[PDB]
Amino acid sequence: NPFQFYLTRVSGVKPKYNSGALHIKDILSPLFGTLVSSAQFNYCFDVDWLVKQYPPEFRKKPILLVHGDKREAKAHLHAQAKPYENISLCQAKLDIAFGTHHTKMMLLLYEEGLRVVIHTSNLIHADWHQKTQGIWLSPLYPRIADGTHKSGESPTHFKADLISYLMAYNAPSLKEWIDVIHKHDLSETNVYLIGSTPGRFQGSQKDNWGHFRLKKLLKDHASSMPNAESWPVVGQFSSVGSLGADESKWLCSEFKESMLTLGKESSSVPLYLIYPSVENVRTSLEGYPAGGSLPYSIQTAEKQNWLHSYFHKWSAETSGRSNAMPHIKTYMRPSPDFSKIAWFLVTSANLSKAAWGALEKNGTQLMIRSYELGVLFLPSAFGLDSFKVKQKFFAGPMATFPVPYDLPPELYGSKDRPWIWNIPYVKAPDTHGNMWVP
Ligand SMILES: O=C(O)c1ccc([N+](=O)[O-])cc1C(=O)O
Repeated sequence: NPFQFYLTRVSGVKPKYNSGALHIKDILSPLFGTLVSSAQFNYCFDVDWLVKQYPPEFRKKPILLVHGDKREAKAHLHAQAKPYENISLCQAKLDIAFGTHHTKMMLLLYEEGLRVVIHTSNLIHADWHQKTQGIWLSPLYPRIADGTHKSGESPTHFKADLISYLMAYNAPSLKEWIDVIHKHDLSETNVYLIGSTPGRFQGSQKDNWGHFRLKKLLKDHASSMPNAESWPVVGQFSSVGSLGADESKWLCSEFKESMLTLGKESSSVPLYLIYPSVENVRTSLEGYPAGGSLPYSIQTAEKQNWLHSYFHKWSAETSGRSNAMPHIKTYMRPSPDFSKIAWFLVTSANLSKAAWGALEKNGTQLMIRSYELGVLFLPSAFGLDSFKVKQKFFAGPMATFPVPYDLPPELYGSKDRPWIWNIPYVKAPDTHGNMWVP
């Protein structure tokens, strides 16, 4: 396969559904490279657990933790890391209210080169145990010879775009990593970077981030087909923000509009949203505790009951993962019969204005609260018009894309409800025999 898109290992599925999955120990293994230094971008960290995931021989190599925590949370993280002398920390600035450092990324510097990992898991045991999570693995990027002058740039501009993302932090520890990236050849990269950084962007910067970045890429590097109006949009996520009092406020006016873009020319496109039902969570491998990682508060939900008619159940027979709750986030554009897709995105971004950006100032400014990162698979970047959808995620012509959940998505039944994490469920017990009492 040319895509290098993986799922994390799930404890409790049959071995056939973990063959070709990756655990964090696999990613950090010496087989992937001889580790010199690493940066771990994330939201939540268990530092004791994280160090144990590195190979023993690599556990004293420098690690930088890039986080967004403030005040007591920030103190707690420093306390976790203090026992480890080789760990430095970078507090990503969050100057807009209610922003989060949500990006999940590893920069792995080897003796042999550099690798970039953009994924969806927090660095805690439970996120890698029984959840559906996504991983993109860069190629091993070789160093550019000292004295040689070449861009090391890819047809997708990934090297410049990654550096731009890191420059947005304005952080001394990340300039080090920028200089490391400058020294390596990333020309083999066949994915496009889609990042979110906090700020208010107008003019030339509008297209740099969030859903305008996606729109810009789809305009420039995808083609519109006949009956494009019949190609649905699919969004799949583990958290929902406040989207407004009806669909015209954000969901179908700027989010959907960015996502239905194809080609340079100038809606009844179906929109499927996939988000675990209460029954999905109750009968999951983890039981109700899985809902601790599906943050949708009752306060927000009751303001937007209109949204839930878009919701479809989590189902992933194709990867044996129907009972492994999703913490991966994906967005894609399938054909009307779901046999092809025009593109696929894996990202940290949930269904949230904070993550994707919201237009301000009479449509001239895109305001983003958070750090997010994902990678976009476009057929043009692989010499293709479209991707065939892989029949079974773990089965076997290598140019079909491994969609990790079932298509078509199944609408909620009349008695289903979206998982809402801060109300009780005491009607029926979960797979461990427990109720949920927030
Ligand atoms: O696990 C995370 O990284 C995470 C952190 C915060 C929020 N949030 O803001 O509600 C959502 C998530 C999520 O990805 O589900």
